[PDB]
Amino acid sequence: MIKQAVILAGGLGKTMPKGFLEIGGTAIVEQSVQKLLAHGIEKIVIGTGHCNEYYDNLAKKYPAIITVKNENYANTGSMGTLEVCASFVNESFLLLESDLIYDSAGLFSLINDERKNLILASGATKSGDEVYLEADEKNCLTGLSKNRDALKNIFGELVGITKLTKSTLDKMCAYAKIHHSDLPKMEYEHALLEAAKTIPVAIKRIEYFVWREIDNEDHLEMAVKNIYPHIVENEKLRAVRREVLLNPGPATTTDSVKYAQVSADICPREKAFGDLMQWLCDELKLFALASETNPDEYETVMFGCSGTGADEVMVSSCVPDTGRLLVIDNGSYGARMAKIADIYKIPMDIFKSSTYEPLDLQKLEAEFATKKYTHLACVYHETTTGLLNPLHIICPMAKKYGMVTIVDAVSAYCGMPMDLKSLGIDFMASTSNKNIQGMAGVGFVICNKAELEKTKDYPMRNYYLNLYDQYAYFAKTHQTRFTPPVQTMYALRQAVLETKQETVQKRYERYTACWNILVAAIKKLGLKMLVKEEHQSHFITAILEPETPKYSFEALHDFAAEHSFTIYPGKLGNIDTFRIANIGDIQPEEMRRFTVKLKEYMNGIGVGVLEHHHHHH
Amino acid sequence: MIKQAVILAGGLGKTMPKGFLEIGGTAIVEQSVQKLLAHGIEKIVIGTGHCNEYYDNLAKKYPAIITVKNENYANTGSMGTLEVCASFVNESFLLLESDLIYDSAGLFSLINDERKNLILASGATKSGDEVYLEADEKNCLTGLSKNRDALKNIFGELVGITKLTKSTLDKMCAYAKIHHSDLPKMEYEHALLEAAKTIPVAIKRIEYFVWREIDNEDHLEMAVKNIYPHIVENEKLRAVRREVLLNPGPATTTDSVKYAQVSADICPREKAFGDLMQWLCDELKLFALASETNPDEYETVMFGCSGTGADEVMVSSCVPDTGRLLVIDNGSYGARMAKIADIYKIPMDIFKSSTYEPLDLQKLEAEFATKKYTHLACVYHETTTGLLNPLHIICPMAKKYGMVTIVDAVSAYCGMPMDLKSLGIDFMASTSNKNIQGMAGVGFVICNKAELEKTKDYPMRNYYLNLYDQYAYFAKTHQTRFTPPVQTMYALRQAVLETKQETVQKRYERYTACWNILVAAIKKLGLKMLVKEEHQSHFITAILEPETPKYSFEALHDFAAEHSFTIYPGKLGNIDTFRIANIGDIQPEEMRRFTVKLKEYMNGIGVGVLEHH
Ligand SMILES: [Mg+2]
Ligand SMILES: [Mg+2]
Ligand code: NI
Repeated sequence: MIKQAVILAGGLGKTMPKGFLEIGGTAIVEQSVQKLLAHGIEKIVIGTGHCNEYYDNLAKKYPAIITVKNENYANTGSMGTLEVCASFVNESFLLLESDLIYDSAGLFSLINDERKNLILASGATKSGDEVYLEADEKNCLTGLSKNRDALKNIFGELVGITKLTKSTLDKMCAYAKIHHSDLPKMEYEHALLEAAKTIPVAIKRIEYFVWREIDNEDHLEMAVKNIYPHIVENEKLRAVRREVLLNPGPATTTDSVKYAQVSADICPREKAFGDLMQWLCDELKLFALASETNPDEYETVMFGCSGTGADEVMVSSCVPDTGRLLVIDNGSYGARMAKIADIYKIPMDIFKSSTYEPLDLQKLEAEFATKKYTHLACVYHETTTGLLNPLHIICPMAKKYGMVTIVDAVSAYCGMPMDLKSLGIDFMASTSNKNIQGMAGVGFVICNKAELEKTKDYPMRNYYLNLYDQYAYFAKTHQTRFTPPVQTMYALRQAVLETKQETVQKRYERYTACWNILVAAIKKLGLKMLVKEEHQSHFITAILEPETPKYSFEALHDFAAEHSFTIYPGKLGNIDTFRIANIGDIQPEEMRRFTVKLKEYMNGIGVGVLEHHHHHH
Repeated sequence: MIKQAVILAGGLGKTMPKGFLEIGGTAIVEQSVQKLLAHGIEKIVIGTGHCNEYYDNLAKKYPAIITVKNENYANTGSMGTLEVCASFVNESFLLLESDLIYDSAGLFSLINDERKNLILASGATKSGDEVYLEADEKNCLTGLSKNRDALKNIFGELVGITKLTKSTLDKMCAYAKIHHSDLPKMEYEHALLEAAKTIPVAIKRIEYFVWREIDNEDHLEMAVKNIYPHIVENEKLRAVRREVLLNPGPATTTDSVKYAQVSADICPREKAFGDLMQWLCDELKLFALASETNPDEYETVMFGCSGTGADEVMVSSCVPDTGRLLVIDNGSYGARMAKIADIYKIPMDIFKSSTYEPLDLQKLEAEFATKKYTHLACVYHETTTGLLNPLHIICPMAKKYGMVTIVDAVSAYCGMPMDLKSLGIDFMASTSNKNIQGMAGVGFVICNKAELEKTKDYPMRNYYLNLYDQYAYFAKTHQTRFTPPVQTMYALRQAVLETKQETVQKRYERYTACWNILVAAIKKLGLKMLVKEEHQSHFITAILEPETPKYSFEALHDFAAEHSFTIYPGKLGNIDTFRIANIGDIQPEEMRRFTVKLKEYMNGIGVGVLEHH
């Protein structure tokens, strides 16, 4: 696993950086950034020079980009840009030139090779400036030249994508500093060749690797006609069938998240995996904390689990027999929390309320005021109807009466901004397969650390789902208690990375745009929403089923499915409904195509239309 | 998801079918079979003709193969072989010719394309006799010829791998029947073109797809010299770094199981996924039942869970307050079952015994005879030391005294033949990341159905891990209570398929061969095994650490990891040990390489003979 990458973009061409020449509508260096992020890169250091503003503006779209300018770019070569970048590199890394177009498989190849220092090379490209590599019995670099008559053998041609350790970069930089006066325009290939004399730098030769440098006009124009369609074909060969899921459970994911599950087998006890788990714990909690909130006041505890499993974790680990829990039940998640508390014989009372209209906050405060209750359990967003409870009022108020707050945010977390501190939330549960847009398998609880340890002496009500034992064992040892869903957690790492890329606020805006399109269509058709828009989460909408016998949920479902849309049925006993969610990787235009299909069906069964009769004496 | 495939192998070229020409050491049809299985194919129908005995022998190595002979293969074309096969095809399927070598990505492409009828085509191959396809603006098939003069356009060249619906095959066979007399040597390409006039058959053109048919003498060696290395390069571009894990946890898996996680997003409530889960239950229970025992007497209940989760499911769902549970504890799994029973306040007693020596079966029988206990909970294989408890004696004996049997087989199931009926096991737990060689995430309990049903009215001790609620909800509705680990379960399906390919008996023999290599090396090194060989499972071995201060677990571990081997520490406080497992996709040659590395380290610290002056 490579976490960091360096893009060299100091040198000159146009009135443009060559990385910003556009193919298929997007600048080529931006496509390089996208492929790198797709393979799990966390930090991309771009060494800029001529026309730096372009890269500085591109960095505003990708938080992973750090632009570092080589101010002496006109008097130096690529190694100067590299040394300028090198202070920002902490680990093994990928080194790329900005003018490349390449099959992303190369990345996958370089990352999946054991050899720590590894140059990517191709077969005969019969291009213009070829960089030829000379290799030994162990396919390690022995020579490098742009003239074939200078090398004892020719193993391949330099692509411009190389995997290097921080130590190799240190040697390259030391050799560069020693020669700043004699060789001020040294290329990085030279420094790597010299470093290869004391450090084995292997070459991985992909004979038919598809790639091209876009520096000139010849390669620029031959790439659009021959090389780039080849790259697009190769990359789409790995594309997965896109199903647009309109259910609030596992939704549509990006293919990069899908492939994050594909990784080397690892023993979960190893320090690398414990590091992955610590990283996940640290990163997941920040999606539920404002920047102003100290992340150290909170912890994350993960389980191989569904979201309801994390709810059971909270309910069965946070309420001692000494206390009494008040459970708010205005939906199926709250009812499930009540049932869990009941099964465990937890001292509890239930506050039942409507599934599609807001809670009576004054009756809620009246019940808070009795001071009977030590703990409050409630739900932020009930997917049964899409009602959004005002926990920013409910939970601080419960805090005012001395209660500990336990919250289901399984279908709210990462879909909307949250700050547990100002929200007055001590324990918050969520899962990996909802608005974080990962794969199902990991449930987790973000805890106020003080409230979490006050749990330390509670008698255990269970084993696998006990919050404090799970947290403490990984605090003592760098390991989890039992085997975690390793591949699910790799996928979750990439989902977290892409959440940091998209931002929670802009993810909310995307969900809301899809919701707006759907609601506009619902209004245009005369269909009725159960929850008024003021109180709706923009994540799922419950729609009243038409009373006509011509309507069938199965018919609408199969019709939508024939066009790659998966709609969700209703769950209420009181009211016949169907549900449309818009989370996951759904795009607004996909919601409009579905909306066109929905209008087609509803008109076809007589909704929004006059019923014309054609009989006549 | 494509479950079926047809390979046409009727005509001749030598004294063997062309599919059995060998490149890279393996017959090309065997490579095709392996690539198909790797992509999740469950049934391969091979239409045979000349020298069918070769394919009949190949079917002995691959349970997925059904060989059906075109008895009139000398008087028919490829469509006759197809008609012979067509009665054995029930769903959408892949149609492949036997003399093909191809980039396996094509399979992945055809399976992941939404279009139901789909011809795979390549760019200009510049070979002999090429089949050119003429397509409309949709890229749908309108023409087919080996003369470019006859086609209004040239969209690509037919590869010989096609995805088809059962209805399209019905149309081709109907058109074939009426023309058995005039056109007895009809090719399948012709019947497909005829069906394509009334059914849209799309063409997917991978312009640079690497493939060749091995038909003449020219192409065979043009392929060994140029095409086949290209295919190998392309496929290794997708290869995952192979780490050989010697821990009993998640071990080394096949890349096919890894990539089975990559699938179209699906809502778990959809009927296709409920069918996948029903299939998983039905197939998973068979790995713990002999052929003679009725699978209807048993059920499988799955949870998003580790193995300890399944243990907790069993103990917290199978023992009522009215009864009394005896837990055998000769290892960490038994201690964990005891701890769970205690946390849930189960009326329970502990039978403690040595972690590395066999249970005293007579003292145990004496405790059974007390008639104090309604339930017995025990472990088949303790990875703490590799001790294998004689459950074939213990559990039938417990049944003889009227007890309900609860068994941890987390590290035994699918590593050795098991039959719950003759073993007297009522509830058996296991996981997805051990001997089945899948990915972690799914725990499951195989239950005697009658004993499972007497659980129906026990008060629930929990919710997520309650056995009967989980089972009943999926019995009633075709759905699970909560969101299951969908992708882990696709990986588990592929793992089940590969277990059916290998068979549990031969997997046991593979594990035991690795264990034999390791034990021979241990003996040659003078190291001591804590458990006697007759009570060892053969899946993991606990080895006493050398007394020399030159030894460090840290050093041995880093040295092994430096060569892609992951060794496991010991678990006892009483005796300092390290552990070597040999499960997962481990191959004997990899075990032999590890033994050489182990010898190197151990010699470097002095476990060789000492003779000097
Ligand atoms: Mg350049
Ligand atoms: Mg053929
Ligand atoms: Ni009328």
